[PDB]
Amino acid sequence: DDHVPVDITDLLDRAAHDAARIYPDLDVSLVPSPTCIIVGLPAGLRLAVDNAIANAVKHGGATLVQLSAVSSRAGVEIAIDDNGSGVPEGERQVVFERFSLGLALVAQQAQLHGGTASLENSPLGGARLVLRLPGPS
Amino acid sequence: SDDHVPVDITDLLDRAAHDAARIYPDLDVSLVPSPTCIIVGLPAGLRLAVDNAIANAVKHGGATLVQLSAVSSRAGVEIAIDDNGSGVPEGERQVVFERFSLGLALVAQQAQLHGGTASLENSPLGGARLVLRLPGPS
Amino acid sequence: DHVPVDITDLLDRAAHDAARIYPDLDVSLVPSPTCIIVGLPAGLRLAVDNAIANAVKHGGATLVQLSAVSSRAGVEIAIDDNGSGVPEGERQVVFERFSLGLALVAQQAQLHGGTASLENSPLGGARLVLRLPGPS
Repeated sequence: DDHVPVDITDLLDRAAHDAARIYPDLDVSLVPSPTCIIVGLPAGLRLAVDNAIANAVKHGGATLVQLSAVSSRAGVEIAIDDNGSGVPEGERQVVFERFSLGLALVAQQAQLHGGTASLENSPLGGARLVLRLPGPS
Repeated sequence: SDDHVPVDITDLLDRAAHDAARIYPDLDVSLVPSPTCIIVGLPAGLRLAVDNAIANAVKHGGATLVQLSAVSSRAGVEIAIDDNGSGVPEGERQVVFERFSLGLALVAQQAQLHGGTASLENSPLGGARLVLRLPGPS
Repeated sequence: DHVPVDITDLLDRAAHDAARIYPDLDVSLVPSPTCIIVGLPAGLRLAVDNAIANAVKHGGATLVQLSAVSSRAGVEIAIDDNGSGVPEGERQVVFERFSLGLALVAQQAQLHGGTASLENSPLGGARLVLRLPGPS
């Protein structure tokens, strides 16, 4: 493997910083989260987060995005929550089956890390994209 | 080597213990008072090595008490993770460092990437004493 | 086959590696956001190496700056130098020749559906702009 230790919490923090520079007047931040290290592909993980933000903004019309990481013995749950249009419950499988409104890059990267990607409704009003990745221990 | 950055090891261990306390509900985990030590390295990898040491102590050692410590010297830093678990038999030590999770191969790989060593001793607490010795930045 | 590439990290490693090959060269990545694209890591590093080689060996550059500017369209990678530059009437045909010769750069631009072009650099010599489309 080309897999290496990745501080997923820091990855999200930098992703929010950089996204804020690309999408003007987007409010995008990492919500307070404990540090979580996994072993993975940092370019691939970052890509999946970038794509999630880009779809939230460009296709969901989001103006607020929150990134979060919740950890456990099982691994990590990364979430990308937005206040955009969201995804109707019966359109999720089709959305993950499409490359960019398409989240197929996210699904691809989750699979490469032995985890899964799914969609839920956000408390922010739009989509909540959840990537669950296995922990290194 | 050009990926290496300053790491407050004592602060890293302090947050590793706090984050671990949240993951393992029963566990008593803390950093024993140690002087500030700065080295050069890879903070994700060093933190991983610690996480993996605590994970092994709890999941496979049945530890309910873990103590983290850092001792500085002219040679660099000695990080130890001590637990009150079942420990590691002397004859199983090298075999544990070759195995990925009881398996500490992640600790050994990170120790090596930093020009240092990971070794297993016996702890005063009853279980294992995992020692990483890492050369200083000068 | 194209794979996620942290272009910014690629540029940084290319600067570090060039710094040890060329005596009396100040070569660096200027502060730049992390940008991931999908691409051919070996070809993209080759393009950057070729740009640095041409600035130093043929332009006489003693200072080279690499940069990456991200946007929704993708990434604009620039290699600026303080050498003698590329004459204006040479700025398109130079991308057709191998090494003064930047055909390897043009080739990689095209494989990524991007473009490579040359402009005046603030540093005095050439500014080579490689634009690559984003993954999203």
